[PDB]
Amino acid sequence: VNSFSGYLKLTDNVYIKNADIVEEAKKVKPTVVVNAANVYLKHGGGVAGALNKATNNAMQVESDDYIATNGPLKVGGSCVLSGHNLAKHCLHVVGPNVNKGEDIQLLKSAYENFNQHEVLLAPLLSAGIFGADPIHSLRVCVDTVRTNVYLAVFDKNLYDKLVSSFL
Ligand SMILES: CO[C@@H]1CN(c2ncnc3[nH]c4cc(F)ccc4c23)C[C@@H](CO)O1
Repeated sequence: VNSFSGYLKLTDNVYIKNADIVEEAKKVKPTVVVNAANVYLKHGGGVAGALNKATNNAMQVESDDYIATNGPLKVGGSCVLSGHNLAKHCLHVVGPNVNKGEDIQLLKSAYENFNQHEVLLAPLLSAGIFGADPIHSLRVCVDTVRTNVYLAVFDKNLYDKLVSSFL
């Protein structure tokens, strides 16, 4: 048993809810929250900028030190940093940016990072401002992640569409 509430069970291990990941994280304080990041860990907008704003920019300060030491992430890669006031840990995961010409087949690689964590709160990767279709993103997730993933979908129209079109 875990503390995630009102989630709609989609498969053995994938759950979905119409919720803002920032508000979900603040309420649940999960072991792992996933950030949909970029290779530079530049959290200006979207999930990244919203989580970072919720940390009062502490996520960005920590991220800048990480990059100065280690250099950029790979598209499809990840790093574990602090969850600040939102979670124990933040798993920063880079899905492909299809508006940058980045291989959509790297989205599966992005979601493989989730398998290193038994339970995660996560958004849909590569959709929204990375240009890919949310319906496709949810499909890749279900077919790749084997650990227990709680998906917070911010847009109600999309959530209703993701559920209604789920095979
Ligand atoms: C489909 O992928 C992304 C997922 N994203 C979110 N998902 C879950 N919770 C979210 N809270 C937010 C607060 C914000 F200010 C901005 C975005 C979100 C958000 C919505 C959109 C962002 O571009 O697309």
